[PDB]
Amino acid sequence: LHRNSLIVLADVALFLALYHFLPFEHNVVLGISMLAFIAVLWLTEALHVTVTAILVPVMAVFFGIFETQAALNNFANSIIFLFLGGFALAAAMHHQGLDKVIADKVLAMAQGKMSVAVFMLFGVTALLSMWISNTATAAMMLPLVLGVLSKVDADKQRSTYVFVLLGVAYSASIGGIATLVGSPPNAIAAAEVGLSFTDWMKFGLPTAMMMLPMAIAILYFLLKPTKGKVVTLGIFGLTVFLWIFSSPINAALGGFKSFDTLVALGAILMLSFARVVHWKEIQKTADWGVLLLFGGGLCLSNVLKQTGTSVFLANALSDMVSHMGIFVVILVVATFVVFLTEFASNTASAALLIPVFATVAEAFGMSPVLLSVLIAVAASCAFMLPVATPPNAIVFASGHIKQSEMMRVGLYLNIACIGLLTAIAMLFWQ
Amino acid sequence: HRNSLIVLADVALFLALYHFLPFEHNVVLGISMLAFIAVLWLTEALHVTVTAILVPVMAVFFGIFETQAALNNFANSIIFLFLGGFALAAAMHHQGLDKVIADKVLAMAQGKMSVAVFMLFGVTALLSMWISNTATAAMMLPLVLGVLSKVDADKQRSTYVFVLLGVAYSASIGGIATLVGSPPNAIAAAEVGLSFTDWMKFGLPTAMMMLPMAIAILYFLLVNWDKGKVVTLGIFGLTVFLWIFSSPINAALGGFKSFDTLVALGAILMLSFARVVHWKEIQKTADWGVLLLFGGGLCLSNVLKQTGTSVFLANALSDMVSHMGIFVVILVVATFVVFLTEFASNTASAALLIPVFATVAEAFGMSPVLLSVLIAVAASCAFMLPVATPPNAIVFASGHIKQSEMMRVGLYLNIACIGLLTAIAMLFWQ
Ligand SMILES: CCCCCCCCCO[C@@H]1O[C@H](CO)[C@@H](O)[C@H](O)[C@H]1O
Ligand SMILES: CCCCCCCCCO[C@@H]1O[C@H](CO)[C@@H](O)[C@H](O)[C@H]1O
Ligand code: NA
Ligand code: NA
Repeated sequence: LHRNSLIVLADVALFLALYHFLPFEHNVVLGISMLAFIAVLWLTEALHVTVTAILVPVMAVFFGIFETQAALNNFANSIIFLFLGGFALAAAMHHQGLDKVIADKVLAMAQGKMSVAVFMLFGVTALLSMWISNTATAAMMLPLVLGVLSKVDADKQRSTYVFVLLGVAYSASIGGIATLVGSPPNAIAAAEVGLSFTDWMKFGLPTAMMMLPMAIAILYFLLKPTKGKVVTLGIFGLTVFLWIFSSPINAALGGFKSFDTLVALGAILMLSFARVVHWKEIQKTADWGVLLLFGGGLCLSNVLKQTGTSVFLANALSDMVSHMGIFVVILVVATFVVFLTEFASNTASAALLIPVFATVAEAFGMSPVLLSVLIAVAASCAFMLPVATPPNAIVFASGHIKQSEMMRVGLYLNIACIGLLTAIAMLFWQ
Repeated sequence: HRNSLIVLADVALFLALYHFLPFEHNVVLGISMLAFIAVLWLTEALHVTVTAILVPVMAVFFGIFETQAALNNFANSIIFLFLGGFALAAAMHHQGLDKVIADKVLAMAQGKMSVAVFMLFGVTALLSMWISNTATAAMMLPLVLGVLSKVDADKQRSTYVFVLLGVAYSASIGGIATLVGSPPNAIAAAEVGLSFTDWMKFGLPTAMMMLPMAIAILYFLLVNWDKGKVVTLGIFGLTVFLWIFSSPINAALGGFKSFDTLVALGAILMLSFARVVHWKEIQKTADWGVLLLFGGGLCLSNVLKQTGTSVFLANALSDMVSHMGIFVVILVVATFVVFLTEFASNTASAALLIPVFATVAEAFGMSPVLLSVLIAVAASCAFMLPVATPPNAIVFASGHIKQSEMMRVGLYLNIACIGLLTAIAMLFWQ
């Protein structure tokens, strides 16, 4: 506060302002004033991300857009649960100390000292993050990353943090795509368009395994150089096997309608029956307010719809768009890759935009998928400043940080991103 | 290997029932499931929350429901109202509104002891109606063991008699009386469609009789601040004003459909707008596994209704009860309040029994309410051995040698109530 406290107030004014004049049509007035109002709180963060989320539904309902239980049922949506057991799988894989060994194992696999070790770290960050979490994975990775440079002290110069520490934060964010879980933007794409685990994986996984080298290499030239729980490991693999091949498997049992969730809910089940994780540790590791957030953004979408806003937008958007894209259109949306670097919460960014862009592509009768993936894949591309995203913050503390060296470097990457994404987006468009 | 084996038995029992039960199919499933489930919730070999996730998963694999529609139960509007509760308390604790209400009421008795212990009971009950029990208990403990210091005596009771039981029990009696804390009361209102103000119509005057009674039978047998936490109290009061008056307010609006959920939800706003409590705190405070349990439990009441196991059981007991009750029923249903207690688990108990009793009572052409209320209130009547409830299990340090002492003192209490619930419940027959 009082900043945040007033901003809300400013935003209430903004709403009342739009709501009361903005003549248009009443139910579009609603959608817009609401759209804008929520557009603010989630950008910045004037309230907490999760609060505004819980704000969304009560604002439908009152205003009569929905009825309480229907507005609420948004939270029960299946991807949320897919995500929930994503968390569970991590939580277990942590508390049994599986990740600890992975790094200890792959790092030490580097044999001697430094040279290769650094890159090892990068991969293990990306691989590990694929599954666990960005910040979490970055945080955990950081202390091992300091250990690798000790006799590597180097008042001169860049290796200690610039590169390796900065590399890590970046790897942490890159393999954050590549899997529907996590980070949460992927989840929110998936919720919106109804992607399967492997559906999303088809896109991210490769985009990730290119953007990674591209990033580290860009990074390189602008700097440089100098135990019984296998059950967990196995339960992990089966759950992931079940996810990839979900299609034939589900096909082959009949049904099943959102298999990937049952596969996931199926993990927490086998994990807790196998006695390899306690629910306390699930409940802690689980970010309950992202799951809450998912539903917020789902409710938003249905608001944009019932209200008529999502169609109105596309109407007004029409003449303009028919002239430009899709190649200019996706260059341009992919240019909100620059936009997760300013106040982000890539989550809250994704939370805001995907509903808007997917549900307009719907009144144009194209697939909400392309934009919805891209927007989400772009939001994870946040580099160039702490913060967000937090892995940046994580690395920014301690040894020879930069603050303008992030700034420089993150610019050449963020661009080779906006380029690389536009590139791929175009290919899958064939 | 303990628990895991109990699980195997539970699976062995299921396969038995599934293959050998001689009725239709849907009933074979329904019964089969009501059994395996019940076995797992009573005991707890799975945890609980794990069990609750299981309800939906079976239900969709046996085709009873489709994935979402099953999952949609998790988002029922009462879970949110209970989340509401959790934040209201997340806040009043974070601020110290609990300690203050406690300290200032307690110390108010000036000269110590006699008035001061009874001071303690009223406070613990007040603090419970809103916050929690386990929470409210562990909080009262130190404050209790301090109040009794000057008498450290091996002579004798006055800790293990009036203090620690009178404390632990006051938590539980205050457990009732409001929809928020502990969960059974929610579970009931959840299934039979009760408002905050309805459930108090019963629960409150029930906990007011009951506290003195638990205190009487327990006798004859066995600095301060005030900071800006004042706003919290204002918010709290206001929330409780709308909750009480929800009825005439709502209709002076129209709708609104689950107004009390809105009211609760709005509380989460007012609180976090007033910069009085963070999400970090609401999240750490809330018991997500209960919220989760709430839903999966609901999924189960729905499994009964559908598979027609509800009328199976209803028709099954048709002769026994039609010539038996009602009186005998309620006396009997209540007297299963000796249940909890042994092997206990006050929540998980009510989580099995309400769906069951509620949905039969419907099958009989009877308002679900009265029974389901009774079952919850009863569910909180845990005295004699710990656990459950945990309040019991808390107060064991020091005069904890009580052991039998509880068992003894508690037996009268248990029965005392078997008469009391049966009285009120019959008078409520109007
Ligand atoms: C926490 C925020 C509380 C906001 C409550 C404001 C409610 C105002 C009602 O709007 C209504 O919308 C309808 C269309 O949907 C119109 O038909 C109707 O004429 C109009 O009255
Ligand atoms: C993680 C625990 C979940 C495991 C549950 C597996 C249940 C599969 C059985 O389905 C049932 O089989 C019958 C024939 O065999 C069919 O007639 C019927 O349609 C169908 O209801
Ligand atoms: Na991640
Ligand atoms: Na309580």
